[PDB]
Amino acid sequence: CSYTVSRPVYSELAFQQQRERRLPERRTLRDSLARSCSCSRKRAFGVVKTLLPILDWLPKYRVKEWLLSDIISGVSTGLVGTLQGMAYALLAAVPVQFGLYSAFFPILTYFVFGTSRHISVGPFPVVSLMVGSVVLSMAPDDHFLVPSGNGSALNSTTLDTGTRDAARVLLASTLTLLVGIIQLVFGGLQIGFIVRYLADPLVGGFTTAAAFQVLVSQLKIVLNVSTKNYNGILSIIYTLIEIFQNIGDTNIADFIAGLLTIIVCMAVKELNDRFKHRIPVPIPIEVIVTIIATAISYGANLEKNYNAGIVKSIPSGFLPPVLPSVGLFSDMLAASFSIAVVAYAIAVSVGKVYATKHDYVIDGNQEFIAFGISNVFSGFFSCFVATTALSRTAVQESTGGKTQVAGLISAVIVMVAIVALGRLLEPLQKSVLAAVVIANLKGMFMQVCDVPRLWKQNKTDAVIWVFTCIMSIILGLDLGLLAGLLFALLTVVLRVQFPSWNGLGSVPSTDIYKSITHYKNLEEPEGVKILRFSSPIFYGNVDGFKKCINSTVGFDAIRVYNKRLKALRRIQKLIKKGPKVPIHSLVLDCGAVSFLDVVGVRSLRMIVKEFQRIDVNVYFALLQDDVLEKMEQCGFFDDNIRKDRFFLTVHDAILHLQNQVKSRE
Amino acid sequence: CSYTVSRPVYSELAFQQQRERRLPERRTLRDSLARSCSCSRKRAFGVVKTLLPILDWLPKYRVKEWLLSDIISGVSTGLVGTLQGMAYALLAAVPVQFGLYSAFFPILTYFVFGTSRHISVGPFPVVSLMVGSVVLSMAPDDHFLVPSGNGSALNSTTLDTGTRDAARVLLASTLTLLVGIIQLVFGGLQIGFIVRYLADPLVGGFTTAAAFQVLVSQLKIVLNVSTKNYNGILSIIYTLIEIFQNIGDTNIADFIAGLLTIIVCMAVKELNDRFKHRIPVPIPIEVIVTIIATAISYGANLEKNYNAGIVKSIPSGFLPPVLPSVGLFSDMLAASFSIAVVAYAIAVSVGKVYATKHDYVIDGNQEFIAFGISNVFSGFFSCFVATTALSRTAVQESTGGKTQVAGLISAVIVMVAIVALGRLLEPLQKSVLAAVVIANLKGMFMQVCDVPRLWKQNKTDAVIWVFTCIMSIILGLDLGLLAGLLFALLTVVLRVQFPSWNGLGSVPSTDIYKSITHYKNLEEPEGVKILRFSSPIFYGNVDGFKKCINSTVGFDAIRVYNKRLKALRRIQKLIKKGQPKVPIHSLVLDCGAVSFLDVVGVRSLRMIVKEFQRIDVNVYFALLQDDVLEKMEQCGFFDDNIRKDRFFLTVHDAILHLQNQV
Repeated sequence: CSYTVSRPVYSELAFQQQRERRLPERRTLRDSLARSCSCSRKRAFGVVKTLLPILDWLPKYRVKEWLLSDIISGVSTGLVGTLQGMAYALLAAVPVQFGLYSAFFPILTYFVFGTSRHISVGPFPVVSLMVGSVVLSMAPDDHFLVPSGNGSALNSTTLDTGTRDAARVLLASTLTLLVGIIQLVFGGLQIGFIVRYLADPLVGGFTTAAAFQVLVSQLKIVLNVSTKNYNGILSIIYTLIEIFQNIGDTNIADFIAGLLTIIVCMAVKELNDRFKHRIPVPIPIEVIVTIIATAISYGANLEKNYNAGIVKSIPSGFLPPVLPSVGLFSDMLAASFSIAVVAYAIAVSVGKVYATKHDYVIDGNQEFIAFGISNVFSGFFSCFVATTALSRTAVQESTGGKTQVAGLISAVIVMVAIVALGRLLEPLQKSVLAAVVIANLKGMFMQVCDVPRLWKQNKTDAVIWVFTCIMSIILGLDLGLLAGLLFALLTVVLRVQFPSWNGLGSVPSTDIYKSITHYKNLEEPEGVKILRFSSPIFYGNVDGFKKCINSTVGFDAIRVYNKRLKALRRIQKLIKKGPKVPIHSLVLDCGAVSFLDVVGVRSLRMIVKEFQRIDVNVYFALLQDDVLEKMEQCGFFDDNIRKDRFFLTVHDAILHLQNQVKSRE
Repeated sequence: CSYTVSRPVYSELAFQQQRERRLPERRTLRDSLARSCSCSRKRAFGVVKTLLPILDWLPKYRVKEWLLSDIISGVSTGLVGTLQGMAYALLAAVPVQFGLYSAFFPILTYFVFGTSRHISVGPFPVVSLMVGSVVLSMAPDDHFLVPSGNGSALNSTTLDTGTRDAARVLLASTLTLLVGIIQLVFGGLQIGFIVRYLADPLVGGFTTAAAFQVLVSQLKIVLNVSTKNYNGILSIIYTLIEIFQNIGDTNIADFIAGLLTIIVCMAVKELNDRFKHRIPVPIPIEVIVTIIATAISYGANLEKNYNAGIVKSIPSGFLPPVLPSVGLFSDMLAASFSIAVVAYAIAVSVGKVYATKHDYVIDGNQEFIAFGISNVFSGFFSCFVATTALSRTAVQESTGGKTQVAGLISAVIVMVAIVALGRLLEPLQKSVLAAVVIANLKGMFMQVCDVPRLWKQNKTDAVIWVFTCIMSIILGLDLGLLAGLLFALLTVVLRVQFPSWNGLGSVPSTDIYKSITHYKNLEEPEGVKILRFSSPIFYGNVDGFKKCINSTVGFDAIRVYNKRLKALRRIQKLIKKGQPKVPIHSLVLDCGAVSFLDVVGVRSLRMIVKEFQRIDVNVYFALLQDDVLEKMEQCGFFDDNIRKDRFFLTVHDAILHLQNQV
């Protein structure tokens, strides 16, 4: 239809006179905290069901086919998880048994406190890399070597194989306990807005840099070289240079086997991902490649005849729980916070993906509490921080998963592979386990293809991705996240400090105002210059507003007044002996403002007063109600600056100006 | 007065089909790189005029209240400048001989280059310890340590003199020159937007603990409490408790001397403010309490008969310029960057605290090159850094003062005090001049009265003011402004992340849409609701924008879809076996106050439209003027079905569209 209205010009005061405002509710802090404290059984049952979601999906089971679905998904997920754990155990500088330990206890702890259905809690390459890095920084290799072995010239300060692994495991357990404590603190205090700052490009660049560092570390492990655990600034570049300079001390057989298994696994994964319509169940290439590697490595003495690198350090048993060594929290609090926040970000991402894929809800604070409790329980049993891997979660989702019971069954596989099974994997080469990690890096390596897409989009979003990826390589990986979040906040501040001001004008015989820099056939009021200023004025962008006003009016309220004062004294001396031509009004269309930052309202009142001396009226067009209520308390409506200066709509100001010009020449 | 705005409802595609756009100018730098100043002499004369801020106020001052006012004010800050030069020089582990030069030469080059009044360039308390820190690190205390002097048992390892202090001044001279050239090279690329981040409560909360820092630094000299040097964290607390712990060895004669002078100097100060209409010219009590103190000290010998503490070490005569060591600039370069940044912060912070009481707003780019060449001019003469003390700028502004010429005449007082008035201020008790800074310090101590004022105006800046005040006490003045600057920017990103979202509603028989939580007797369209976020949808408020919708519509778009298919699968199996939705039709997001969008926002906003589309509830939008509209279509917001027809120019056009549709 059509749009036509008829109403008087209610600028600021003609609207608030016949409009009874809504009185705010009484605070009553005592009764507020008293009423908020729930005591009925309904709220108690609700918070119990929320805190322990296990009692929710259990009574409504569909055992009939869910039993078989969960048992097959559980055996598949258990195989995949024990393989990923025995692969990532090298990234934590701990023996291979602790990876399987951390692949068993966190699942049992999440089964009774989790709220998702497809999230496979377990090891993660990025988290394991960060744990290994902080362990090497806190416990280097050259800090445990013992002189023994009757050396030739000096004391035989060989490796400390033995008690060194116990110290590393205790350090990892303390780190996991601190991470769990930090996560529980973030969850219980309802502080969950801190993880909102991890933007999608930021986390993408961080995952890309972490995958690059994981590739570097796995190539170091495959080549079987001896580095000096370079950590700190340019650690990845320095260790890559050291690898390139230490090529001579490699293993040709291990390198050939690693390249072969890498090619095979990549080809099989690509074939399964591309031709999915012909094979419904993904072929567990990891399982078969591990089986064939253990079979080939057992036939011949690859440890003696080829000098390969195997584990051969599997005790095949459990251990009583050990209390963590408290006292190292002050020097690892930042690392624990970084690990916790990156793990929570990755977990929330995976959960949202697999939830919008299956159309169910996942709570954030509940997942935070669940991961915190899981890490706390793992810290008491010599385990590292657990997360959800994209590759491990994809297998459980492809095999068919409904509830966390498949995860409970997934622990049974690791369970039987810890107590009795496991010693058969003795001659397995470490390069084989170090290869599947590289093969799983294809997902995060293809994330670089977004920069050509993001560059065509908003350019500031692409700068954050490149900055996060590059900075997380120079000053390590842990400090790179802190340098990325601050950079993202600074980029946000830059977008609100430099707004997009225009020359808003009116279309002929209309009421809507559009910009003049993007249109040609627009009419402007005679003398009146309209200006719109988004990105509300604060202490940092007030000079920007001054410059924008000076540019849109053509002159300066200071220089014109100084010239007027200089010409005024010339008149008083001549009688004793014997610029602002086109500008008529200035309508500020501050309709996109949210806050005011009274430090800036001072300069706004200063501008209004300065333009009054040069007889140039400066009005307002579309100020919000809350903004005006805030400016009223900030001391802006004095005896001269009344409410008639403000307006409700942009057209009302122009209409009032036209009426005043017609009625007063 | 009524007005006829009869016009059919216009959407985006219905408004761009009859109008025309404008070709945006790319403005490539391959041919437009010489458009700033090629041959026009007007632009050349402009940059020279701004480069020399001497042709602006000097040919413009009025001599009515200029001659007598600035002279009596110059000697006031000139006397204080002499004490700071004689005090801060000892703390820098260098001989106390060049303190007077740092207040004479840098003022001359700043008198012509630099437009910032009420500032006395010279040494600063917290910057003198930083110089003494880097000197003792890269230079041992004993250079040669000649073991001679026929000691008790072994050779008397006497500390070498003459050559030791000469190298210390040479090292300090190279440091000031290295900071100067670094201070000047920053002005090349014109980084002057950093001063815009220093808010009035930021500099107000900063120049209130520094007034407390300069209070405790002047309290240990007025009480003669030998305390150790402390810097970094808890510097003010450790020095405060040391005075109270070492209060025993306090000069009783010097205590009653300073206590009697601090009262009489502040009493006459407020008396001049009360009788300012009677006596036109303010009485310079600073020069009065100075000459009477030398009389009671020289006529009674307060040093050798009362042990009160005097200067008694005033040098005489200038020194020729000495060339620095270029081969040592590489070592000080790693440490001068930290000192150069904190110097410029304190230098401009004392200019903004006085910019609120007088309309003298300055620019950071001009002050960066002004103080830059001043420290360069400070070089080659073995001077100190060209900072500005907080005590000298207070005694000049509170006790009169019109322009920067008060610093020029102050150097003249220092000029005659070194060549002809050296023996004059010899018995100065170092108390009447170390406590006179406390009298003029009330101008900054009374600045804490804005806490109840700012709290009633806006809660955010009130927290910023008290935060920077308490943080500068613990983390010191060095990291205090740095931590407060990040906290000030944090309040900007928080206010833009959690806006004041409210549901809007029209007024009867009109098209004005205002908030319903602040007004009454409003009405809402049956089945159509209005939501105004009034904030940009960036990566931080992505879920906050979702929580704003589900809390306003009553339901949650996520839980109504899974329960819909749950009931759908429930009734489906019953057919083979045998047999809370709000009536709101659509919602119009009044997201007109958005200023920018990101890739996370355009993706999340697309998911919201697709989410409500599956629930048979449409979602419409509001005015996206120039940027937030073109950015969405560039990020791939319209793929197959979502079109620009769902948008609207005005909020009322959205209501009229849903009205005639049903």
